[PDB]
Amino acid sequence: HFISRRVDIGRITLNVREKGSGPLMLFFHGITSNSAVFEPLMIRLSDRFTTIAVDQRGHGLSDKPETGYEANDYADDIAGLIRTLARGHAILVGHSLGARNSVTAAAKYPDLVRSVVAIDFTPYIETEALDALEARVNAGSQLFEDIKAVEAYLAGRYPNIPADAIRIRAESGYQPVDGGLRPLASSAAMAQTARGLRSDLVPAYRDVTKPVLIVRGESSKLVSAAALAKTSRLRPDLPVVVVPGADHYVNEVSPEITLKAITNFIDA
Amino acid sequence: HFISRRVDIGRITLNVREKGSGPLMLFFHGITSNSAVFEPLMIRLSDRFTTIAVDQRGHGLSDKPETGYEANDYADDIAGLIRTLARGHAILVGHSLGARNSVTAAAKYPDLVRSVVAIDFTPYIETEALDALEARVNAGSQLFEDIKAVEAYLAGRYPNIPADAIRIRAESGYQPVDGGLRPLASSAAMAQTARGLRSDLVPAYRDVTKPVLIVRGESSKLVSAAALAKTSRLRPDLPVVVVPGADHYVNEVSPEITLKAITNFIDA
Ligand SMILES: [Cl-]
Ligand SMILES: [Cl-]
Repeated sequence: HFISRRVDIGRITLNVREKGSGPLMLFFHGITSNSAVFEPLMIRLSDRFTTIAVDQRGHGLSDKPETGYEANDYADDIAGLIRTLARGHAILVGHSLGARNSVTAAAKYPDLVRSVVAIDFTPYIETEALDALEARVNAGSQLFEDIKAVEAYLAGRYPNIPADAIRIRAESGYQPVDGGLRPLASSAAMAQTARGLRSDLVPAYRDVTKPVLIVRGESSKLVSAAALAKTSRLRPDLPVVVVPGADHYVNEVSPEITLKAITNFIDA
Repeated sequence: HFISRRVDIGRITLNVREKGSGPLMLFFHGITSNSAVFEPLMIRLSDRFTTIAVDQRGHGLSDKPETGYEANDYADDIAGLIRTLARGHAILVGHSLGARNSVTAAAKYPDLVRSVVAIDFTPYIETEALDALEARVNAGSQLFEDIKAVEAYLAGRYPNIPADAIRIRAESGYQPVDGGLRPLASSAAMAQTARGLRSDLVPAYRDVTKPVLIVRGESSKLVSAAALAKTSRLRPDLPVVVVPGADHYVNEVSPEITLKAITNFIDA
């Protein structure tokens, strides 16, 4: 149902998945992931919005520059893409890396973005949590024998993610290479992106003038309850949603509640 | 520049304050209060919304029937007001009694209401808290020498409410009588309304299908943090806003954060 195409936005070329019609709504995945993880959620909003998932730089079928993996880099990519699509301001739905990127974009390009749904990535994340993300970020950079081996690997790295979601990641983020399957994501891009995630995100949340819904997973190991509390104290006006039973991977682990939270937000 | 008028909705006649143009946005006050407390907030949304604050049954300059002060009665009034106004579904922004009435209405009349901003009134409010409220409301029915005495009394009863807001309550809630001033609100209505606020509100929050923004004051004595925590597990999808340095009287104590929270919600 979704058509894939690489879009030249000038500064770089990105791969995207499109479907539906109506106001623009862009989806941005987390580190090492890719645009496909959002198809289940998009089909649900396609009749009312033009849903487009974006493989961000260094990931999926998008360009993989030698460098430039900081917040600003990803943020400028978003502005470029919104301008290139020229379909009006966009609602940004981002998960982790995507969430950090969307809020940075919204704060720097007020006019290009209508609102943001920041799923599991706020300022104040503790060093230990980022140490963990950084240590296993390229644990996937290896040669898998077949798709079965990819799923085994994924199911083990993301124990709470549903088999269906595991299969989607397995089929979309790994391609047949000499001798087996390998990640589409560039290892150098990941390493640089991971340490870029340590930068101060306070200015971005403090200065964003557009609506931002903060979504946290109850048992998320990336965004702690203490981190969300400080964020809310920084911006008490930003609506908050805490998803029960969900860890860092909110949209994949709790698809229904995630959907309802988004529709409650944009339809109000 | 507000225009006040008594609107006959059939089942009863209510007084309302109107200003601005655009999508309909209705405001509902707390028990013993009246529509005037919202003027400062409405002034801020008049430019793009047709803002209308309502003196609910038994309050202000509205009809004060002898009986009928349960949630259903207050909720059916809201339905009639939206039908009589004939201007499309309305956004419901209610405080305490008003919030309780608004969610109730949303659950019962989904097509008449676009969304709801429920300020400080969730289910699970503990008994002792409802007892204290009831005690204060009934003790409010007394004679005051003059407006100065009224202002002193209200200030002592609501220590955190800013003087300008206290004055508004003093100038709008009373009537000249022999001996000085007395509340406009019907005492019988208040007693009955206070009692009705004890009814189970889980049903309404559980079945409401339209967007609802839950707003709590960090130090509210009516809506405890536990009550909010329980409300969020009942409906984890409903966005939440907790206002630091604000008690039960959120919109009057923290007007800026309140306005901002409202716009982040409806403009998403
Ligand atoms: Cl990430
Ligand atoms: Cl009340």
